[PDB]
Amino acid sequence: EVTPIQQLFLIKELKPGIARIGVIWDKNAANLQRASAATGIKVVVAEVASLQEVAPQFRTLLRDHQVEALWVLEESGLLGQAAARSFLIKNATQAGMPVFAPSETWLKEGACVTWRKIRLVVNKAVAEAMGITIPAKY
Repeated sequence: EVTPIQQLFLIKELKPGIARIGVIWDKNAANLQRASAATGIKVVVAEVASLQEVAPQFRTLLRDHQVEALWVLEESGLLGQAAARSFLIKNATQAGMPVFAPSETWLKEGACVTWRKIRLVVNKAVAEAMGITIPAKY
């Protein structure tokens, strides 16, 4: 597993000058401040407990917090549902925001970047449209 601080530092390298990122978090999953402080990227967490909360909570990340990307950390329950994943990817993409995701299943559906212990995995077509260049050293 790639830890959250390792993930956020990788996001910082892919999106230099990102200032605010939104996390959609499954309230019922098992188990960011040091990550946020170590990177200087504000992390806004919107928690969801069921599918019907995903749309309202996502739209609050955008309306109230002006986030520049979506970050999903795990998929053990609600965020493992196809409907939640498809909603988040489609609406983040419509809003012009890349999605940093926990597995490659997300990338096949249009998320931008995931990771594995650390190697990066990139949906090249999405990263290019989003203006994301993978560092040469990676």
